[PDB]
Amino acid sequence: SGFRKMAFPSGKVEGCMVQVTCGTTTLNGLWLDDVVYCPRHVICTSEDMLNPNYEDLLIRKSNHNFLVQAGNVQLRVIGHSMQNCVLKLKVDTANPKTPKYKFVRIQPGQTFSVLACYNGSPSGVYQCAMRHNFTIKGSFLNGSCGSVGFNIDYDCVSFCYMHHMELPTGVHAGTDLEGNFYGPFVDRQTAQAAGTDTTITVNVLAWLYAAVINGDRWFLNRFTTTLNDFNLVAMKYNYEPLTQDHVDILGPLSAQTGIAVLDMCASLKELLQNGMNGRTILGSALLEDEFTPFDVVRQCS
Amino acid sequence: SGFRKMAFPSGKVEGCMVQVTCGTTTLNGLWLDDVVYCPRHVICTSEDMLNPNYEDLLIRKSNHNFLVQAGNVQLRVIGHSMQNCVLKLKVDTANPKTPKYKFVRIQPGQTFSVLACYNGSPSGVYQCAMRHNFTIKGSFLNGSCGSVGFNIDYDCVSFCYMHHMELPTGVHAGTDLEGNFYGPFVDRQTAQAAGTDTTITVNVLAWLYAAVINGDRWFLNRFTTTLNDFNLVAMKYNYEPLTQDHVDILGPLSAQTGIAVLDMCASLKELLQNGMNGRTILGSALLEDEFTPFDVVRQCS
Ligand SMILES: *C(=N)c1nn(-c2ccc(C(F)(F)F)cc2)c(=O)n(CCc2ccccn2)c1=O
Ligand SMILES: *C(=N)c1nn(-c2ccc(C(F)(F)F)cc2)c(=O)n(CCc2ccccn2)c1=O
Repeated sequence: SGFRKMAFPSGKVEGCMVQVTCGTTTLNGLWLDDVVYCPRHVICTSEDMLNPNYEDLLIRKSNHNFLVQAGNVQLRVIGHSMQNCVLKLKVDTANPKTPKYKFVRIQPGQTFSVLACYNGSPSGVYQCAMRHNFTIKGSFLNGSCGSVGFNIDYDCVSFCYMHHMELPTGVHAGTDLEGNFYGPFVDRQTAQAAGTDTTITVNVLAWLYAAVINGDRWFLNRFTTTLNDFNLVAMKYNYEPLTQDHVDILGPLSAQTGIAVLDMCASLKELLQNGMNGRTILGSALLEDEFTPFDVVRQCS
Repeated sequence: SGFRKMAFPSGKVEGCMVQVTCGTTTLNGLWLDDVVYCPRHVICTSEDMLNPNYEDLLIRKSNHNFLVQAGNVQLRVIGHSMQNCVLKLKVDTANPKTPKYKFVRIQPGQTFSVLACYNGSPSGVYQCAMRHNFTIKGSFLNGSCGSVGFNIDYDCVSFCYMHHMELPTGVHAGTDLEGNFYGPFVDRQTAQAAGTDTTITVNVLAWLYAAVINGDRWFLNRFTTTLNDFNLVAMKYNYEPLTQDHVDILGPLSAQTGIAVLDMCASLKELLQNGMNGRTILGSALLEDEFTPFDVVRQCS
């Protein structure tokens, strides 16, 4: 068959997406059991966004100030709390549709699905990847804050991402479900320096592996290369350096294709040095680093 | 914010995805109300796949031969029927989770979401587009037949696509929910000629429009061009010819950007003639034709 960027199915998460409004500000929350998780900066007014004192602002806000609507269902707040950058608004009504869920902090390179919501209603779903500058590139208009990113292995939903802010650079930053930001970012309207963005080399190999499986074998060179010397090429082109754990996770892909991992590193060396000269892999003229090895096997088998 | 290929949320469709097995063959069905829709060729054995006589095979098969499982729920068949290339297996249990749905036949160029299922369980969701050879490029492994494509405007699910077969060419063909194939294809294991695949010019303009909105304005040339003479460029490069209906549907995008439609056709003329010379729009070194004008506005506003 074929290879496309595929999101996990979204239903288990849609019935967790509520509407959260404090004062004049409206953003999405995540209602799991009897707690509704949402970004802190819901309690900010425009004036406080340079550097708000969140503690002080929360002191002022009231449980009745916190307004939770699950669609046309109307939830009522019985507690409030600040875990790092998130608020936990305890409620009376527990969710009948709470899935088996875990809170997980993802590592750079990992991919997840994003359910983009506005005003508590889901609008669309798309696959993102966490990057080595701990930023994500996604679609987030005004009001999309609170939208969550998640993986579904087996029956379990593993929430890893709550969106908070767009950066002046156009990329997006956010936190895990315990409220800590990925990367150095803070929930202030400050200029914040994202760092250099290094391509997930193990992902690009896995994509190329998914190409040989799906009928694209032009890049396959008769050559080979060494891990140390591939990485010299890698650092030149700002590619994350390959390790043996990387080689090992590609093992299952190595076997089915019967193309050794170092052989593919050599095909990737020429593609970096000689570019593409006008051909395409899997329908792209760019090297693609947002498919993990896991993403490929799940799609290609 | 940003621009990504976004699928519609999938929950309303997941709870319609059942398991359908006839004889030794297992594929997915779509259970709406008291009818479970699935591809005909479920009733084929390997020997009959050159050119099966479907009528005759259905005569032989029995209601009890038709086995429907909604996850661990067990549905029981009380009728059977052949509408073109689909079977309608009436059942006793109506779906408690049937959404407000319509059956629609899409026109070439239109985009929809695909819920990829195996054995009745959804695995992933991704955006496809119907193309002018009436084929789709997607991810469809063995057992994915019966997976459906759909749009969700408002609260209504508009099913347009049931997958049936992969072609020897690697692309995918299927039917509407009334069973008629898009394009000239038949449910036979024959070599079948897909035709020439023309790029949806109105989609590529809409994508470029979505780029100016999202901070990519390098392609914007100070030039202009004529509809007749742009189309001369279009036919050279095998691009679907632009009409005034096309220009009109881009009106809302023309206004917000303040870039006339013919100006963008001129930027597209140079990109076709001079290529990209190594730059990228929206993260791609290819011209993208699987965003309708509707897809762009829904994402960019
Ligand atoms: C997402 N829902 C959203 N988030 N912010 C926002 C608020 C505060 C911070 C802080 F700096 F404190 F971290 C970061 C990001 C928004 O400002 N907006 C814009 C709301 C809006 C309303 C009307 C017109 C324009 N914009 C958000 O949507
Ligand atoms: C999808 N579920 C699927 N469909 N076909 C298939 C069957 C019949 C036709 C016809 F020509 F009649 F139109 C087209 C397509 C499949 O053949 N398979 C393969 C099943 C399989 C099982 C074990 C090992 C390999 N393949 C499908 O999966």
